[PDB]
Amino acid sequence: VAALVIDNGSGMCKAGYAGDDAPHTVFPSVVGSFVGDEAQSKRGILTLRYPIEHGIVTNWDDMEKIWHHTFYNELRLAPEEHPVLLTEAPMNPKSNREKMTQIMFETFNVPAFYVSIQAVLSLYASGRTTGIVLDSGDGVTHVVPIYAGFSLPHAILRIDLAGRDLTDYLMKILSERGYTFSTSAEREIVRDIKEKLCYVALDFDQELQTSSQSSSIEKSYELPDGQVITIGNERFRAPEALFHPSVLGLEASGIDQTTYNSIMKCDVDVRKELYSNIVMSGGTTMFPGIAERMQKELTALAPSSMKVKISAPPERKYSVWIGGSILASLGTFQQMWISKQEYDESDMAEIEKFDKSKLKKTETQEKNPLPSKETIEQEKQA
Ligand SMILES: Nc1ncnc2c1ncn2[C@@H]1O[C@H](COP(=O)(O)OP(=O)(O)OP(=O)(O)O)[C@@H](O)[C@H]1O
Ligand SMILES: [Ca+2]
Repeated sequence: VAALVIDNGSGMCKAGYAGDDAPHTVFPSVVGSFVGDEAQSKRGILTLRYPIEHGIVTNWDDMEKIWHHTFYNELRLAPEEHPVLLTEAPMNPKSNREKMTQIMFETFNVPAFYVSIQAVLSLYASGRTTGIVLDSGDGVTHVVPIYAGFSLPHAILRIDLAGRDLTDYLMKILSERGYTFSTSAEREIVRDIKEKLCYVALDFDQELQTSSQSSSIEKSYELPDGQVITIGNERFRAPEALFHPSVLGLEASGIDQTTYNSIMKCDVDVRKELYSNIVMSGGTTMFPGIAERMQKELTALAPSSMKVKISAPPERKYSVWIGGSILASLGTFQQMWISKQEYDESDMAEIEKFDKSKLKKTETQEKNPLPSKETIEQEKQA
C-alpha cells in the first residue's frame, strides 16, 4: 500500500503516509523493553536512552527498535508492503547512511527506500527550490542555504544549541527561583512550560526593564500534583539563549548571526535570493515572536539594499515531514526509489507547482504524555 515518510529527530519521531498533510503519529525518540510513548509513561521504573543525539544516530540496536515501534506499534502495517522515505541530518556520515539502508532492506524488508536531507524537505514544503533554511529541533540547529534544489555544503552551519538546551536553561533559571525541579521526569514538565508560556522578546532589554514592575508578564501553570506556579520573565529569558548563547556558557553565535554568517559564505549574486527566502522549520522555531525578532535582527545586519523576507508557517514544526510527503508523491520521484534488488547488486518545476491543499487532512496523534506525581516521586527515590 502507500509510501511511508519517517522523519527521525533527536527528541521526536514523526511518521506517516506520503500524500497526507501531517504526520500520523509523533512520539518521543527514546528507549528504556519499551520504546517512545510507552517508555515515557513507565520512566518511573526505567532507564531511558536517546539513540539519536544531535540528529546523528549513535545506537543502531535502539534505532532499530524505534523503527520497529513505528511500523508495528504505531502505524500498524507490514513494513515489507510499503516503500519508506527517511530523513537524515546534513553531513550525515556515509557509514550511518549505509547502516540505515542495511537495516531497512535486510531487517524490515522494505520494497523501496530513499533518504533525504531534512532542511531540503522544509524548503520543498514551502514550495521552493532555492532558499536558506533555519532548522532548529531538540538536539541540534542547522543553517542550510540551498540553490536549485542542491545544498551548498561549504556554507551549511551547525550549532549544538537547541530545544534541549533551552529546556535545561529554563529549568536552571526556575531552580534559582526556588522550584525543586531535580529529576529527568520533572525536566519534561519544564519542557511543557517552555512550549506553552515561553516566547521571544522583540527588544530584550526594554522588555526586561518593563517586566520588573508589571503583572502582565506573569502566567500560571498547573503542575502534576496540583500546585500552581507562576512564570514571569523566565518566559522570554530562556529563549534569549538562542540569540545570545553566552548566557549558556557556549561561545556560539546566536541563530541570527549564524544565519548571516551562512549567507556571507555564499556568492554575492546568490545572497539576494537567500535573504528573501529564509525558511524557519523545527519545533524550536515555534516560539511566539521568534520570526519578528529574526526579521529585525537580520535586517539590521544585512545590506540596506536587500529585503529580508522570512517564511515561518504555522505548521513549521512538521515542515521536514511535509516535505517528505510532497516529495514522495511526485511522479518524477518514483524513478528515484532504491529497490530491494538494486541493493542486492550494489523535477525542479514540480516543487514550485505542487498544490498542498490536495494533501489529505490528517489528525496528528501526538503521544508524549507528561509524568504523574507518582512517577516523579518514583524517580525521586534514586
Ligand atoms: N510551541 C513550541 N514552542 C517552543 N518549543 C517547542 C514548541 N514545540 C516544540 N518545541 C520544542 O521543539 C523541540 C522538538 O522539535 P523537533 O521535533 O523539530 O526536533 P527533532 O527533530 O525532534 O530534533 P532534532 O532536529 O534535534 O533531531 C523540542 O525541544 C520541543 O520542546
Ligand atoms: Ca529535526
